[PDB]
Amino acid sequence: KVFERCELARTLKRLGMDGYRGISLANWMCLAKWESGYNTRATNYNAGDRSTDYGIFQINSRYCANDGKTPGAVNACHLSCSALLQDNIADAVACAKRVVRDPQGIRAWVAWRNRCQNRDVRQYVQGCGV
Repeated sequence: KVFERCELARTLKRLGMDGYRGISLANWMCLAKWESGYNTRATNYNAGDRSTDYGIFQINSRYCANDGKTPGAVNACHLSCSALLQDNIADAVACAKRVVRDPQGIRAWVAWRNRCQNRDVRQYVQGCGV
């Protein structure tokens, strides 16, 4: 599913993302925009550490597969990785909320640091009535 921008801004608002952990709605929109272009089915393989990023927020398999040995130290999600590719984003959001509490917060995603941080994020929500 590829979300239209306001449709996603309103869905994220309804799910409790606005201000979650002090993270603004415009920041969550900016992230999803750069990470997946608002596509739920987006997947990205990391050759570097033999891991896969799933869905709208490009959440790492560490959180849904949970590497079977030498597990880093993450706030794993209570779902299988496939749950991160479905049309209804609720599972995905619940999982992103887990992720965000990890020691890197939103700085965990590089795309956010490069494309969103200190940048005008307003644009992503303008005229969505959120």
